[PDB]
Amino acid sequence: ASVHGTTYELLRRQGIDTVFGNPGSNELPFLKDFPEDFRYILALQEACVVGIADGYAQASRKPAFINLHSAAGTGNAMGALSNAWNSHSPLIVTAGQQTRAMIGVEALLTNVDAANLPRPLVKWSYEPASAAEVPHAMSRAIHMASMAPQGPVYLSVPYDDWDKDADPQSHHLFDRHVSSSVRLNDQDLDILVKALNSASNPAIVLGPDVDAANANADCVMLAERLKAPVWVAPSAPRCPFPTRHPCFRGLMPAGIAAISQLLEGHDVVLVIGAPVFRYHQYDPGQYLKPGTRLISVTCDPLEAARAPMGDAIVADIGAMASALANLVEESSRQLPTAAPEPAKVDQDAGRLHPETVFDTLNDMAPENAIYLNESTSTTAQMWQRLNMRNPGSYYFCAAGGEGFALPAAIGVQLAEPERQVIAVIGDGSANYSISALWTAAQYNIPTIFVIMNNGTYGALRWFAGVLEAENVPGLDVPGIDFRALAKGYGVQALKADNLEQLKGSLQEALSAKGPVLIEVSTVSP
Amino acid sequence: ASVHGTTYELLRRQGIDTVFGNPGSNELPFLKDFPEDFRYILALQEACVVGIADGYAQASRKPAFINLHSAAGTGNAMGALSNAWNSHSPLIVTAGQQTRAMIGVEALLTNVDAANLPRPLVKWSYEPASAAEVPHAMSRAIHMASMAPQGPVYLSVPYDDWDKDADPQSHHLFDRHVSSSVRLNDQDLDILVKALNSASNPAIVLGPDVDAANANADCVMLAERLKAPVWVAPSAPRCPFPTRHPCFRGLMPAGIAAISQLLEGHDVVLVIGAPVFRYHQYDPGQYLKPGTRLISVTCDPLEAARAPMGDAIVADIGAMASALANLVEESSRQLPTAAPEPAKVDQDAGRLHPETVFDTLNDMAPENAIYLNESTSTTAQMWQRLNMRNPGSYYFCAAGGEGFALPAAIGVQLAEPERQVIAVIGDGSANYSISALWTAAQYNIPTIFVIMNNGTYGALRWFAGVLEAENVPGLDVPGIDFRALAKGYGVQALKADNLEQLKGSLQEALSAKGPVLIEVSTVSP
Amino acid sequence: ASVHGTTYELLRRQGIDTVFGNPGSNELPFLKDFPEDFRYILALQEACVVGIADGYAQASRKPAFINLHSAAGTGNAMGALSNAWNSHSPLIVTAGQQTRAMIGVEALLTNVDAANLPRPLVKWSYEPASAAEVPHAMSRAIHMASMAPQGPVYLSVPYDDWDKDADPQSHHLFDRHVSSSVRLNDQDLDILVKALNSASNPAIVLGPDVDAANANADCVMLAERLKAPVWVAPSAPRCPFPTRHPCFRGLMPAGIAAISQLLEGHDVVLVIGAPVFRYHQYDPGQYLKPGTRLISVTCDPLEAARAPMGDAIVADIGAMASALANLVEESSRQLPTAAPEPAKVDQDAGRLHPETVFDTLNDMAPENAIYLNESTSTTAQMWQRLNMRNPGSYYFCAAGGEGFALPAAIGVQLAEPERQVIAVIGDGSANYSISALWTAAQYNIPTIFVIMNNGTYGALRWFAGVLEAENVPGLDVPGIDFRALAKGYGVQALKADNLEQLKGSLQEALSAKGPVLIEVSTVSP
Ligand SMILES: Cc1ncc(Cn2c(C)c(CCOP(=O)(O)OP(=O)(O)O)sc2=O)c(N)n1
Ligand SMILES: Cc1ncc(Cn2c(C)c(CCOP(=O)(O)OP(=O)(O)O)sc2=O)c(N)n1
Ligand SMILES: Cc1ncc(Cn2c(C)c(CCOP(=O)(O)OP(=O)(O)O)sc2=O)c(N)n1
Ligand SMILES: [Ca+2]
Ligand SMILES: [Ca+2]
Ligand SMILES: [Ca+2]
Ligand SMILES: [Ca+2]
Ligand SMILES: [Ca+2]
Ligand SMILES: [Ca+2]
Ligand code: NA
Ligand code: NA
Repeated sequence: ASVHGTTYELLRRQGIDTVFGNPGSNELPFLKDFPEDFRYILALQEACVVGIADGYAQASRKPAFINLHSAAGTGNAMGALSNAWNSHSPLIVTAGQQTRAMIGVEALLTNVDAANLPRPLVKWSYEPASAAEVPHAMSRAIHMASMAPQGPVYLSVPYDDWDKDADPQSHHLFDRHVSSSVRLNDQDLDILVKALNSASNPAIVLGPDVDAANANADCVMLAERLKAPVWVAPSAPRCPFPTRHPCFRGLMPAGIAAISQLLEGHDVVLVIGAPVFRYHQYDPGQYLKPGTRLISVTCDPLEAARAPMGDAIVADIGAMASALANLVEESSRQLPTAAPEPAKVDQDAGRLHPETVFDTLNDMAPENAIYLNESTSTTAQMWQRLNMRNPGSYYFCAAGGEGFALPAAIGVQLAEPERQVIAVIGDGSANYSISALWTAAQYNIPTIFVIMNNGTYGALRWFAGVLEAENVPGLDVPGIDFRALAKGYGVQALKADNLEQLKGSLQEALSAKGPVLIEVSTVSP
Repeated sequence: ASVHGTTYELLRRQGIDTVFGNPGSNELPFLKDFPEDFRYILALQEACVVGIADGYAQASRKPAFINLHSAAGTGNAMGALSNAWNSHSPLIVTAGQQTRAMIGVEALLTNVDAANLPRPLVKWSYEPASAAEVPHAMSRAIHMASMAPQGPVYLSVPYDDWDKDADPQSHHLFDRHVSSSVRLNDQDLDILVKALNSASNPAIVLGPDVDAANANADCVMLAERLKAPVWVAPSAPRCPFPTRHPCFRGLMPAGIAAISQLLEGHDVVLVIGAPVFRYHQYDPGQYLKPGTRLISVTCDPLEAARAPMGDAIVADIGAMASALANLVEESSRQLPTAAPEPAKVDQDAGRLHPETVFDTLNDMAPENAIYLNESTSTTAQMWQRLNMRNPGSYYFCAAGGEGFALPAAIGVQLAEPERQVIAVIGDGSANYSISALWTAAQYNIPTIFVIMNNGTYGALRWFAGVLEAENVPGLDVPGIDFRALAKGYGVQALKADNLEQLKGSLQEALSAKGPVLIEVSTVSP
Repeated sequence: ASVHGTTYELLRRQGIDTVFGNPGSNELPFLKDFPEDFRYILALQEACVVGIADGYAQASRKPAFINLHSAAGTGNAMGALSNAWNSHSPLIVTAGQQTRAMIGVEALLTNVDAANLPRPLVKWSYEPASAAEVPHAMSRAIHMASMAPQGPVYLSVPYDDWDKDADPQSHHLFDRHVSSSVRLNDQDLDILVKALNSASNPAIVLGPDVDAANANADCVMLAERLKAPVWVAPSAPRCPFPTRHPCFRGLMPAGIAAISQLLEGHDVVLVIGAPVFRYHQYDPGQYLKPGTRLISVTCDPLEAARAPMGDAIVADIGAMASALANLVEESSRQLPTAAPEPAKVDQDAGRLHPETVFDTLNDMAPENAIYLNESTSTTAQMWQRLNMRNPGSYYFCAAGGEGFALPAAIGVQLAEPERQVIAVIGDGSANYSISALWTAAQYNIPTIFVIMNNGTYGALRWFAGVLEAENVPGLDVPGIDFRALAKGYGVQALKADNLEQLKGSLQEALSAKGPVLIEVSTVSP
């Protein structure tokens, strides 16, 4: 068998059937004779390729396979890799290298010192020492991406390797099963459960690895048994809990002092599937107030090591959430009372307040919609106003890197063809990965893109306020016609300058058979 | 003085007055109180920021200063850095980091292991150990980018550093002058000159560092004195010689055997300012034929080390070209005869042959036009058909990385306001950095963008032919309306479906007062 | 509190009370005011410092703390770090850096790009961005070294940081408990147990992480219940099983074909706590024969990923071994029969055969002796001839790096003051870390060093035979007087030129109150 045949067999035997790519000449010997059971999803720029693959992997809860061109293609994707690293996204990033005979002379398209290029944003990065090693290196890449804590990995392959003979012993790779589905030993798990059972006023904080593990329902059972309020850890990349469940208390503020004040009076705080904590603004004070102790369950040793307070347990989130939910006692405390609905903000017949947009989306969207957020100044209102009952209903760029939501929304929609995806993206953020729209048009992936157009980088005006920073250039982005950009890439486009038009546009978009972009005129901050 | 005040003083004293950027919150404390003598050039995505800065630096022949946001912003720019590394572009890339007090907890927007992120595509990469060190680190960055061999450098700065007190000894940084303008010692230079004077049939090969050094005129004098044919080294990022001078012989084929056959019968081949050689296709054979010896002058030790043949001298290209041109004897051989004009290809009243496009551009463009090429399947025809008399008249992505020409053409036009810039870009390549168009509209930078629309990744069809690779996915890019994309970003747009319309569109574009995009319907390969 | 006071408090609260070091000026501000409850163990060269700390950590089963001088001190230790990486040794390596104010100018003793220096041989490598971050960075280092898979970590600290004020919130670091004591979820553990219970002819292979976890007794119970033969995985750094238990089958040959032939006919092979596999010689063939399937339990994702065959489970070895031993059925198969004793090799009254040395050590040493091996050509005979009943009885350089056993034997003896340590070291290997002898003399650590003196690098003669490599320089090491070297460093020394003298020397050494070196004249290969 050839290295080409052996590698595609390994991929299919490991459950991979889709290649997200932007091709180049170092990759043509891999992509030739493309197998009939695989599909190739083309995107026009590599940040878009990786963003699409990332949304697909996060929604599918399985690894996604990417093929990029050498150093330039890899490099164009590295902002997308920064988000994937923070979201623990299982991405297998492959890039083609020059033929082995010209690597030394650094022919055009040689990826020099290739394995160092995507570091430090990958769990594993490698170029094989021979063609016959390629399938074994691909096997390492698959398992490295997929083991807890999941994350992106990188493999560089010289183009001449594909046609070489494979090692006949490579067949032992095909059906390897690797598990990291582990939980704390019985004795120490019993100690933890007793501490939870004994707590007088517990609180629960959930992060994105809960939603990645589909541990959401087990966390609902846990919160109901402990009769405990539940918050989502700050800077949330996913939604790990039903947002109208009576225990839900919302998104935590991303500040040290704000979090310790919120948790004051809670004697035990159990954090599951989150870093402790992804603070953002610098809000110095106590990490925890006297009387509060913290216990973190994380799938990532790096998170356990860097927490500034608390105990930690490094284990699989799915296995731990299931075990805790089934072992804790039902507390005799009263179940927390649901938060009140948000107030309606006053809205005239002009430009839309973001609150009006989210209320209207909540009114009109299906109950199993999936939302993506890259509307950076409106995140708090979004979390208050969208009822997200189901797992996999929310994505936000995990490293704060713009250019995620537009392509990721296409990958999520590909992963979840029966759930309507609605990406809410600011006019600034929309530009970073604008060409991803073409992939939605070409493959008819029916994502709805809602562009919140207020003419400015609004969140940067906010942070400038926090810092008291004046005379800052580069904050305004006037003069972008998003309906023309959508037309440019073949996507149907609508404009909403007021509430009547927003409702009409959403009705049309929800009825459409393909992707739709709605440009919404929102109020300037 | 503050670190902020001291750093801007260092920048202005070192000749820097422009910041190319896309802002974020870690950068607001740097950008606040922006000095009135500086300008800020915003672009909407970081590949575009860096591409604009790169064209500006290459055309200006001086360092350009960039400010990006943390890891995601840096990462979005790394494909652009791969081109800048190959073109020896003096780019000072700065990125904002989290405040020092939250780096350890890895708050959102922390750039983890920052200096490793852009490696291996930078000459120097650093994060200072204290705020007071920031001006000295910026001084290192400026000089590292600017010394031969020039190249990109990276500096990560925690946002809290800017408001701290500077070291009063930082003033010694302001006026430092660092020179690498060096040439081979007299005795060995005399040996070289004698070898050139004695050669019976010399040839000259020039690369991009000739144009970077503005050594073009000295190379013309050298070729005239030696009565030697002149070729441009393969995969050329710049044009180092007048293309209708009688000695000019064109762009070398990027293959080992093709180059040794071309040079057969030349006893001494002098390569100046090029890697030896930037081959592309694998065309195995002799590096040089018997009877040919090679001497390379390069500004880059890495190039001298990796050449597979020949002697090398590591020195400044400007200083060496001037010394050789002034020291060699005038040979009594006859001056080479100019190459014949290219033939006119048959053109009907339908879609345009690329040859027709280049002939028409050559007919209509000013004699001091500047061209950029990202029309990958038409490069040979472009080099045959455009008369480029002057230095700084041609740019092509030095690492082969798509997404360079569109933004770089805006930076070149900013650097050269009195020379009309004409970027010739394929329909595939146009998407990688499409949002750069907005910067041309906003700042009214009057670049002309000629989109060669043939619906496919044509060069990848070509390389597939070379490899004999069939059943390759992802090679077609139908369904892009470039006039709508231009409208989206505020740029006037024209379409040319035939020759009459191409001439009319070019006449309108050349008369316009702002940037213009022309979508040209070209023949499918 | 100062950073100095806070850091020592963190160390003592995390169970660290010993610093293994070789001092320098960047470290004096850390070592000053050394706390009265800590001890400092000086060694004269850094390979020795790290080797001593490594033996101490491996025998104690807890992290060891090291302090080295800048880049040169770190660099002198990097061969020792290569062994520590392979043995999963929990080592916290700290190195002093220049004061922050002169790092930029690269004053003498600046460790440039410090975190990159020990890569790729560390799990985590870091230099803090401010003095107040130092305790939190030390906390990260402690937990990173200690979490599964354990391994070395590196922290570089500018010398001026120690006297700065600590963050008052650093107290939350002191009592953090971090656990990785996890095992496979119940459902999948039940599937594994059923596969073991159903196997017709199981085999067990154990590696060093069994001994690190003190899982040895649980593995004995497991082997007795399954009535299965037990081998030690190749290139063994530790002994995970009693070597005269009836199930024991010895050290596996370090070859692909040799291992698959050994395992032929075993239907399920369970590997616990080993890479699959640490082959050495290239012995190509089948990874496993038809009819054999493999299941690996490893604490290290990198091991699970790179195995060329089998299923894998990534979990704590102690937790998994205990669970399996307690859950499997008692098989009705007959218990394996013990291997026969080794034969006595013919020995005349001259130089000693290594077999005679090991037989005599086995006869005379206490039953709870601990052996270290760096006698590279005699490893197979050592494993056949020493009855090692107890855990923690054997250490061998895990990366094959010479210079481990001599210093590690001193650290093991410090960790286990009531178990006599006997290091068996070749005359070649003894030189790499010879100065470690001084630490044994100074602190009166009563290790016995047995130098096998045959005048040559015997194993390299063996491998030369395998390769059929002739005319190789540098294989002989004549002219070393090991009694004089021992005298040089203050250690009592004896010579044994024949068996009578070997017995007399061992009797004297075993009766001594301090360290003793015995130079044994062994037969030339
Ligand atoms: C790759 C990249 N570049 C720049 C930024 C900085 N950035 C930027 C540019 C923001 C403004 C986004 O504007 P928007 O129009 O999408 O939304 P708002 O107006 O609601 O802020 S928020 C933010 O952190 C970033 N996070 N990522
Ligand atoms: C960042 C990046 N991604 C992908 C490629 C691969 N690539 C691609 C995608 C080419 C096709 C360009 O198509 P075009 O329309 O711009 O021009 P032609 O039709 O004349 O080839 S040529 C080439 O090397 C690349 N060089 N750089
Ligand atoms: C740091 C280092 N350098 C060199 C070697 C190579 N090496 C060497 C030099 C060996 C010979 C050891 O000789 P010895 O006297 O200790 O024992 P034998 O005579 O029994 O081989 S075995 C081996 O792998 C090594 N493993 N580690
Ligand atoms: Ca099919
Ligand atoms: Ca906005
Ligand atoms: Ca001004
Ligand atoms: Ca094209
Ligand atoms: Ca004491
Ligand atoms: Ca020896
Ligand atoms: Na990198
Ligand atoms: Na290193």
